Amino acid sequence: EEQGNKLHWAALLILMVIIPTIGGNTLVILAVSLEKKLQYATNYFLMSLAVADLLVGLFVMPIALLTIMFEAMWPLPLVLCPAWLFLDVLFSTASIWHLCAISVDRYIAIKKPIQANQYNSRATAFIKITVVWLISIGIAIPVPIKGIETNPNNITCVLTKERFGDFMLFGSLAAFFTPLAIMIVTYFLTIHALQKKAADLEDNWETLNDNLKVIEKADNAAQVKDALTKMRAAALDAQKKDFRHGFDILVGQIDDALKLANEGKVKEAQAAAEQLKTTRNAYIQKYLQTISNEQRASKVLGIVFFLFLLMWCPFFITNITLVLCDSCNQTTLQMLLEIFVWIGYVSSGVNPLVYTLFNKTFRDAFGRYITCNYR
Ligand SMILES: CN1C[C@H](C(=O)N[C@]2(C)O[C@@]3(O)[C@@H]4CCCN4C(=O)[C@H](Cc4ccccc4)N3C2=O)C=C2c3cccc4[nH]cc(c34)C[C@H]21
Ligand SMILES: CC(C)CCC[C@@H](C)[C@H]1CC[C@H]2[C@@H]3CC=C4C[C@@H](O)CC[C@]4(C)[C@H]3CC[C@]12C
Ligand SMILES: CCCCCCCC/C=C\CCCCCCCC(=O)O
Ligand SMILES: *C(=O)CCCCCCCCCCCCCCC
Repeated sequence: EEQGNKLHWAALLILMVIIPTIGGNTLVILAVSLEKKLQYATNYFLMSLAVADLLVGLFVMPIALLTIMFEAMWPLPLVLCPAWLFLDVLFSTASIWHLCAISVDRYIAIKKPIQANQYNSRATAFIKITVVWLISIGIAIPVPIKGIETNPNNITCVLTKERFGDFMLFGSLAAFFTPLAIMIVTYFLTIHALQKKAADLEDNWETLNDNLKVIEKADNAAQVKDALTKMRAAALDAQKKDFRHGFDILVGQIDDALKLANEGKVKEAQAAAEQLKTTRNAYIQKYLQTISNEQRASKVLGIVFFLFLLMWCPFFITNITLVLCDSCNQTTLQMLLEIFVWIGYVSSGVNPLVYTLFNKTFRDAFGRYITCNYR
């Protein structure tokens, strides 16, 4: 039997996988480099991810077409065979752990809204980036250390089940199933943190509005004195420079209205509280817009990161199946793995572009670069 010719697959993968990978990732790299409105610590996570995915498109994917266009034999020098396999595992592991790091960072941005400093966040982002790259080297390093065996002076550039079986098993657990478990946990932690944030907002909004109704109905000075002291210790619950002054206005306004209540002026205190209703609306509507934006961004990150992990699932499941199952047809599972490697390349390839397309400023940058603007 003869398989035939598979050049049509090679041409299809250049147009629909390699070109979009190199194209989409350079656009993300250009946006973070040229647009000053995007030069923030959180986007350096995206740039590193885009660099890793761009390096797959230029150095891993074109070398991966050779097995499709030619035979099983390696045409390039012997030294470049473990080097290509190493870069393949390195850059593909980096793209999975970057999303894991972006997810944990985004959860921290919700759980810890304050304590954010521009200079300190840059250092913190670079530290987390470095850790992700060191994690990726550690998972990819067993390939060149173990090496690939050759009488013939030519080798077949593929990891065998006899030599790399355990690497394929524990490498998959470390590169995919460990960041997947972390991302599942952070998903439910983010769902809990966003509900708690909303529940505390209503808790303070109700306490503010209910004590204000006591003042508008008050007849004596004692009714105002007690209802205003409750708002004094509850004003710091919604706030904690912008938050330090945010509470300071209302805390000062309550103290000024309590001064009138101490004096005995009931009408003057009631007037100060009704003029305070326009001040509480300005902070409630602002904090209500912040939670809606956090929830919208988390829903976007969720679907995009889930579709990424879903496209890597066929490769890592079949991988473990070929290793653990001995009764399974090895020929059919190898044929499926060849397709699943390419579905994974698509997944990492278009991953940063798809995500950044939901940010209007990033989407506006891409629209300028496709017509070669660069401002
Ligand atoms: C996409 N990339 C592909 C790359 C790879 O398989 N490259 C070869 C060259 O292609 C195969 O898939 C081919 C396709 C046809 C049959 N093949 C095999 O049988 C064996 C896999 C295998 C070996 C032993 C036992 C079971 C399966 N292949 C190979 O060695 C390694 C990866 C990887 C392995 C382990 C951890 C990882 N993290 C990230 C990654 C990764 C990135 C990830
Ligand atoms: C046949 C294969 C090997 C070559 C494929 C050519 C690739 C590298 C080409 C084809 C179209 C190209 C893109 C066309 C448009 C732009 C907009 C420009 O502002 C920045 C670069 C960018 C994003 C290009 C980068 C390189 C690109 C992806
Ligand atoms: C998707 C059906 C193609 C499978 C036909 C079998 C031929 C095997 C030869 C090369 C495998 C490359 C095909 C992988 C393309 C899928 C990637 C994608 O989703 O864009
Ligand atoms: C600036 O105005 C943007 C650049 C415009 C696009 C240039 C087109 C380059 C063509 C190269 C594609 C080669 C691969 C073909 C597919 C098989």
